[PDB]
Amino acid sequence: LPEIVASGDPVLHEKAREVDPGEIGSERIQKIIDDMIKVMRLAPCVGLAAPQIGVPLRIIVLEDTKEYISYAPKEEILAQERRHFDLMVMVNPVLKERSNKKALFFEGCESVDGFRAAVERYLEVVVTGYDRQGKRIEVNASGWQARILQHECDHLDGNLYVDKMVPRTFRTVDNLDLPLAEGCPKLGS
Amino acid sequence: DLPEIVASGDPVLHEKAREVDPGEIGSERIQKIIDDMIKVMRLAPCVGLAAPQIGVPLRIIVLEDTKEYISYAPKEEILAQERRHFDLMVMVNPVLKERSNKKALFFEGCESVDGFRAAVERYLEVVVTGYDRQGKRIEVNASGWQARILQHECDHLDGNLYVDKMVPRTFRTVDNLDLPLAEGCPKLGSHHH
Ligand SMILES: [Zn+2]
Ligand SMILES: [Zn+2]
Repeated sequence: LPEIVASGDPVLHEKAREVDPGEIGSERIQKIIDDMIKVMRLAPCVGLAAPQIGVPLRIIVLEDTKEYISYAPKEEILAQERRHFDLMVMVNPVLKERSNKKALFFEGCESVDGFRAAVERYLEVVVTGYDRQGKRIEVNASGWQARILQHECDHLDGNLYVDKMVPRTFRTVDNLDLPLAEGCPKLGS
Repeated sequence: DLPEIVASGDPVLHEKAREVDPGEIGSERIQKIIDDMIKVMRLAPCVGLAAPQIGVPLRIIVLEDTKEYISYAPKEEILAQERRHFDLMVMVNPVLKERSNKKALFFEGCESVDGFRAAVERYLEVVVTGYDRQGKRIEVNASGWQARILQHECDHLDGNLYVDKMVPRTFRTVDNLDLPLAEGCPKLGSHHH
């Protein structure tokens, strides 16, 4: 299995290339997708983008499970509108917001080990693209799944969350629960 | 007992520190804070420290760049960064202002963000007014790397960290420091001067 690439590796900070839709069913692409799913599940994390394993292609994978959700308190899950969703593979995803509704919560990324920051995201999105088999799909998502989609689509354009985080919120994982500083907007929606 | 460096997340790093009463700078209490900062800075080791980084909500900075520290860096880097040794400096209630519009771009780290670096644009030339550790009124004129350190440390006193003013797509682990800059990133260096 490929290792998750850390911030600084140019592949993370460069625009990923579209996959030829007719090649999605190929050995080469299926292997990249298989590797991404295994890497994601090994971390474990709820989302991964191809550049994170050193592959400059427009591919994301994502899932949120009863198990992952069980590691957070009910009150946080409720606030974050965080709900299970089946494994999703999107090739050449194109994301657009469904409304102007936004929420602010702490995010992390496997390519930035040991830190989190508060990131404003759209609450409702639509993402078009291709599935694992090369069939055209349209995904409508809200709440936490929508945030995951934006985070992972961002990686395809060489964009990390640290370059669009709310000022004065960046923090170590151990400091996650400390108050927000004077003047910071409050978490939630 | 020597204080530990406070890490990003603790509100003392992210809020505005208060001035020291000038008449109190010479007191044992403030001297102790300053001695603690110096020991913590040298322990890391690093070239600058601000009081909020040891959990003290006061406007005090210390900084030091020794011939020894500088001996480790590449000759070409030292030249580009205009990085020259300077003796231990303490300023209380510093007030920083630029002396020209000339800027430079290089990588910075902060002990309060362990394990990462990013490229940050700074003024090449600054002047800082304030008090020394005995409470005497002073002015400090700096350029190159010393000017950068002054800006970074003064920023801490207003609850500002480099990560909120870094060039996009340059944030990186220390181990990846030397990897190439991605396309569209500005090159490291300085305006002609
Ligand atoms: Zn990520
Ligand atoms: Zn610092």
